[PDB]
Amino acid sequence: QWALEDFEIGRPLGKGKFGNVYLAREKQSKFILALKVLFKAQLEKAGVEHQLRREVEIQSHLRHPNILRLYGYFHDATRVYLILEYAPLGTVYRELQKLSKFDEQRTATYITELANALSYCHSKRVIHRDIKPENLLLGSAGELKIADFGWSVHAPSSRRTTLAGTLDYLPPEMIEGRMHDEKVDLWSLGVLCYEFLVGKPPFEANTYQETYKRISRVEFTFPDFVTEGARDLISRLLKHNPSQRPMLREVLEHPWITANSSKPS
Ligand SMILES: Nc1ncnc2c1ncn2[C@@H]1O[C@H](COP(=O)(O)OP(=O)(O)O)[C@@H](O)[C@H]1O
Ligand SMILES: CCc1ccc(OCC(=O)N2CCCCC2)cc1
Ligand SMILES: [Mg+2]
Ligand SMILES: [Mg+2]
Repeated sequence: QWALEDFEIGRPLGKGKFGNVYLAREKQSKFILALKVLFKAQLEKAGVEHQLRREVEIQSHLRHPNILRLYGYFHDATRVYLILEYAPLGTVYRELQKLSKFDEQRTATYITELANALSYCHSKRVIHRDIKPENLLLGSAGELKIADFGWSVHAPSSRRTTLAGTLDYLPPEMIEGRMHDEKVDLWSLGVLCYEFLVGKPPFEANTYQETYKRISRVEFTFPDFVTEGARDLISRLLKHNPSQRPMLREVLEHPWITANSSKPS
């Protein structure tokens, strides 16, 4: 069906481990979209074909305003191309680098949008497992969209692939290679809420080996400016024992989220 010849390619939108992502326009319709380019030698080398397949199958069948659409894919003997919805206001990561920290109202609205999207995923027993600022994109009204389903799965699960880069968003069960379920996305939602308010994630350290210790002990503290209601929410989410983390309905109905968020359930 689609091939490269059908698109005019434009400026680079970003880079990941594998993905080189470009703005593009479809020639006959003039439809503007994002083309995510993957090199086949590099997918074969890392042995992550099953991850690409999961990304395509899970993301193309989900439909939610706070989840990024995938429309299709094609392939050309050196490259695989994923046809994505274009997010014009860029990443939450870039926005945090611009502002240093978010205020309480911005933070609670993003958390509501995230918990809405995750509640929808979990209702299909899809776990994302890689929630972090560079995988959250922003639509034309500034609304948050989860993207990058390459690590996503059905629960319950173990981890059969090597963690590559940062431990900062992963919970204890996951870094210790244990078994895990839906509740890992709850833990990453705690880490995000802290990083939005403070400017850095709560277990950040200078080495892999020390980050690993801080996470497995849940060693975090709060700066004076973080309010009592923020603290309460974050402290309920960052629990070592996954079963004690709240359900997402409890997150969306937490008093501090209802006082501060400018969007609903
Ligand atoms: N649909 C898109 N619209 C705008 N920018 C995007 C989009 N998808 C990816 N990007 C940019 O490209 C980066 C890498 O995309 P990603 O899908 O997260 O690749 P990887 O799987 O390699 O992490 C993102 O962090 C963001 O900067
Ligand atoms: C090749 C470029 C391309 C573009 C679009 C597409 O589907 C578009 C589509 O379903 N909607 C439906 C929701 C609103 C508009 C987008 C498939 C391929
Ligand atoms: Mg990514
Ligand atoms: Mg990926």
